[PDB]
Amino acid sequence: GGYVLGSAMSRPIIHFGSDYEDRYYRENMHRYPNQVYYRPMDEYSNQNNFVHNCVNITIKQHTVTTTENFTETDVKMMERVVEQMCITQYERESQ
Amino acid sequence: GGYVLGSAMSRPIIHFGSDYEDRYYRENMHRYPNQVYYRPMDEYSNQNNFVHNCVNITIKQHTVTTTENFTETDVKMMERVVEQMCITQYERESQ
Ligand SMILES: [Cl-]
Repeated sequence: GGYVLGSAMSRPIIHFGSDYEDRYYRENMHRYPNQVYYRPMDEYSNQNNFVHNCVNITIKQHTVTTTENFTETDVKMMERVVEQMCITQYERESQ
Repeated sequence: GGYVLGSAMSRPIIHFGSDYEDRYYRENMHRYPNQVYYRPMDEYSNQNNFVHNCVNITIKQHTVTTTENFTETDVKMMERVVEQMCITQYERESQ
């Protein structure tokens, strides 16, 4: 439960097999978050535990905070960029 | 940090390649703990995180609490039985 908001970060490029989605992500990635919520304490915790929690709390926060925006495509792309940033954030933490 | 002492449990049989250790464990397993410390909250946490923590806290507790007993052999056997019981304890928790 002891989580913080991490610093803004470069959005990673996510790849898709479908040409449409692959290009859609590139053209729309500015619409997604560029920071994530995690637990500093998820330290030396294993990566999967940290990322599991970071993804859950981060997506939850964006649901609430977002008081015609997103479609099914955007939701899943947002989830993937959030996961990658959580992994990056865990590397930041490791030592 | 929110950990509990779990209920006593049947000691699992641990196996060794060395005939001496394999039999030593069987003849001396009564000398080791038969319960472990864990975090109920390490729930739906992944198994490795739960067991990582359970093993660490459990062995730490036995160090303190133990105010000519154990040798190098006993220490490592104790660690292995503790790990197995932590895994059992995590299965108890899973749902
Ligand atoms: Cl893992």
